[PDB]
Amino acid sequence: VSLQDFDAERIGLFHEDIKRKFDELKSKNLKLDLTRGKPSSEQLDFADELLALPGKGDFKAADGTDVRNYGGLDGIVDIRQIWADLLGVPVEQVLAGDASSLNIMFDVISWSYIFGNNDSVQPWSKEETVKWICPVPGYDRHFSITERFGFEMISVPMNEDGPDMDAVEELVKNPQVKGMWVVPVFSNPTGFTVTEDVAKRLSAMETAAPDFRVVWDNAYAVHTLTDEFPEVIDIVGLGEAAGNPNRFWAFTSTSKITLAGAGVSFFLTSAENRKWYTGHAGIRGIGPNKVNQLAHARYFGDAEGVRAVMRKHAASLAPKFNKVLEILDSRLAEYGVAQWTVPAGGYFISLDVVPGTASRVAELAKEAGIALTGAGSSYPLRQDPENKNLRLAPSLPPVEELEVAMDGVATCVLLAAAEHYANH
Amino acid sequence: VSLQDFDAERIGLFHEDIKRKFDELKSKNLKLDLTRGKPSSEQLDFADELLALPGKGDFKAADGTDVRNYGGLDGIVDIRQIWADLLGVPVEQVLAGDASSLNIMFDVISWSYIFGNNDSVQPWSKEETVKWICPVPGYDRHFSITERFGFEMISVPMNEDGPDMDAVEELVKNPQVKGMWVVPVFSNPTGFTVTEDVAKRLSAMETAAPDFRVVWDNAYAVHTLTDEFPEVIDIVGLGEAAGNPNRFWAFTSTSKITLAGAGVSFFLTSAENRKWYTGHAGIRGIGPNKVNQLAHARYFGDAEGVRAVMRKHAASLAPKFNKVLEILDSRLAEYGVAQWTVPAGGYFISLDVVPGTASRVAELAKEAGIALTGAGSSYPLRQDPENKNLRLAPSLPPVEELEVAMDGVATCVLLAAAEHYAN
Ligand SMILES: Cc1ncc(COP(=O)(O)O)c(CN[C@@H](CCC(=O)O)C(=O)O)c1O
Ligand SMILES: Cc1ncc(COP(=O)(O)O)c(CN)c1O
Ligand SMILES: O=C(O)CCC(=O)C(=O)O
Repeated sequence: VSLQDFDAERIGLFHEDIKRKFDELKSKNLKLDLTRGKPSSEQLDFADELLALPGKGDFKAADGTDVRNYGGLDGIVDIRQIWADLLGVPVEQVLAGDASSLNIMFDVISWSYIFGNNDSVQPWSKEETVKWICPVPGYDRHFSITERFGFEMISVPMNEDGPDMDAVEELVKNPQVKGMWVVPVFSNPTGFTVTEDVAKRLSAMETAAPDFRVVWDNAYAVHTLTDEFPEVIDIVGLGEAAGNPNRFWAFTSTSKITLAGAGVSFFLTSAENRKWYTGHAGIRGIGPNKVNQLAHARYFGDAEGVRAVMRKHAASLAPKFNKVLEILDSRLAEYGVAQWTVPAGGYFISLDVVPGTASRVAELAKEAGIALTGAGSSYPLRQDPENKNLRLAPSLPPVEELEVAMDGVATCVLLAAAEHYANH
Repeated sequence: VSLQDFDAERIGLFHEDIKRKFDELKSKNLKLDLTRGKPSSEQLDFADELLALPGKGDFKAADGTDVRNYGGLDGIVDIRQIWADLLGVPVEQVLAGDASSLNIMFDVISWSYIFGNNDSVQPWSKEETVKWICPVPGYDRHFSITERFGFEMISVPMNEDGPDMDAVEELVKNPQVKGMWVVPVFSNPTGFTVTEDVAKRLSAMETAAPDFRVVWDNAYAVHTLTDEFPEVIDIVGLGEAAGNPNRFWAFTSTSKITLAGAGVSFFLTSAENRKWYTGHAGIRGIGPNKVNQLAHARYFGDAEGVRAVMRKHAASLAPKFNKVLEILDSRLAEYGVAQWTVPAGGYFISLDVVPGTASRVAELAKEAGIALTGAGSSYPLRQDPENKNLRLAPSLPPVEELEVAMDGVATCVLLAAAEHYAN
């Protein structure tokens, strides 16, 4: 019997039962935080050597470029080739920038707004209405960019195999629709991964805008919790094979590989998109930081060296995800109140509670000293129309803290659920 | 006697002889380049240690920030404080970014275009026309930004004490005029420096646009050729004192101090302007590279450490400028065909040849295997109305290459001048 099927008296009694547990939780005086989607100090210690790279006297890229001096908008060959080898794409596809792929995403959108992109009839700023497809739950920092530009964000469901392509294929037939966000591997926060079939559909679909763009933000391209590395779909190639070569603006970075905020970002896109991008980037400045790129190339040495680092991250993160999953199972399984993802990579667990109660869960957790990301944080304009979803970030705290925190979260889920069904 | 005073016969003899020298110059099959203000490899060697910084286990800013992890839009206190001490301004003024100050200049203009700035009634995108004041000769990369945005660029002279303030103060009465570029110390390329009097005028002037900005791009703030450091006007403080606190967007960087393209940039501006900037920069991302900032703070230690580095730069650069000047003096002075700047600092010499002949000089030089910046490159849209100015960049080549290259340039100046007078 799930809580929702409890009779009026049994849910009342269940409410009194669980409230006693919530009282016990508050008497612990906790100060715990499950909101930080960032690496732990242990993980950051793995790249300690990179703080001393590339090192005295070592300042030449593989083509002879003196990385210490001005020039070159594309990034250095050394790091571009490593990433090409890692991702299994031609090196010509890869541009290496500064430490933020979000910076590049914002820029390409900004420039499409000001100038148009290379396929634009006119700049997006001339449009009365720009719409933008948002698979949900999704990444708040993506949705913030499109909200700051005033684009009308239209949500679609992020499914186990990727965005709902029936919904996307329909929405792109509207010429107001200029692009979409996706995190295609271990998606933030669902953990879901775009299948080959879904990528093919994104690559082959017809769009009403001539200048429509998919942001394929492959932020977790190698970020497994297991021994297996996920498939890297060559999405730019698929777009090329389908006759839509310019469709995909693809990104990734080293921010959760080396140093979070001081890594290297990558922008993978078609020949014509790269010329457009570097033509605008060359007015914005002289080019990206080559020294940090050489440092990175030296640290990894080759693509296998990147995978070796990713196995260390996996070994550090796995027990944290396992604790969270173990607690959710032991406390909530019998009650039918919640569903949670079981991800095999990435940085998050996505928790759906009773619809109408997510904001109350986070409020109760706060009263109990446990910080949860707010209700709607994974939705455009922070509006989850079912008030059900919560994002859990296991990476930073030690396992002992995750145990305590999640035990409390689970009590909060139950109490909120008991309040909700008792109020019917 | 100047070349213009030679009679037909004498200028014909001079022309044949300089033409022969030019032919002899081309026969050398040179491949030399005076176009880019890049530090030499000798200069870059000075920061060899920075390639190993901040070093293993050293990753906390002075306020405890772990520089290896996300967050913080302002840059770390360690580097901000050193720059504040260096420039003699309150640390609160200083924001520290990534490796390019141009990126930030681009960004603040693009955001003013898109969103408006904090003093704007509406985005500049909604204006029929945006005008922008450009002191000349000036910096090509500044002008390129405002060209790319469609802004109509209005030239004013860059004089020895700064921009022509009689002209600026008149132009700013037009509300279409939204801002201005300046390089205020050892200016690119004139070497000229804004005086306190001119700075005060810029701070007090009345503008018709409510959201007018001066870009005060102090790229050469400490970049002495003589070991005497120039005055650092606290320009943000002067705008605040005049009652126009938001007027100045000030910049500098370490690109010609440490590593060119892998240094640290700074943005100095008012409290309201910083809040506006970081508001937008926080949507563009999570914030700048804190590790490189700590590396820089470790490398310099303090303001005196920055000044020690600058003295090393001066020792490397000054004989290159001196050689250029010696060649200009010995080849050109007697002929009255050219004028050039004699800078106390910065990265360039500004050369004015016979009006109507600069593009010819650059074409002759290119035929001879010597790359010069094109005619008009220090002017908006590359339009020098007198076709007289050329910029020379002594920093990159060794003195031996400078000597060969500049002897060649002088022969080009003289041939172009001889052709002009003979026609
Ligand atoms: C006035 C000025 N401001 C900024 C810069 C560069 O600032 P950064 O963006 O912080 O590095 C400069 C320098 N210009 C040189 C660069 C050489 C190159 O080949 O790229 C030039 O173009 O010659 C100046 O002058
Ligand atoms: C999907 C996604 N994309 C981009 C980023 C940030 O990338 P960067 O640090 O290179 O800006 C993050 C950080 N969590 C993320 O989850
Ligand atoms: O920790 C931060 O400042 C934001 C990090 C973030 O967006 C993420 O890693 O998902």
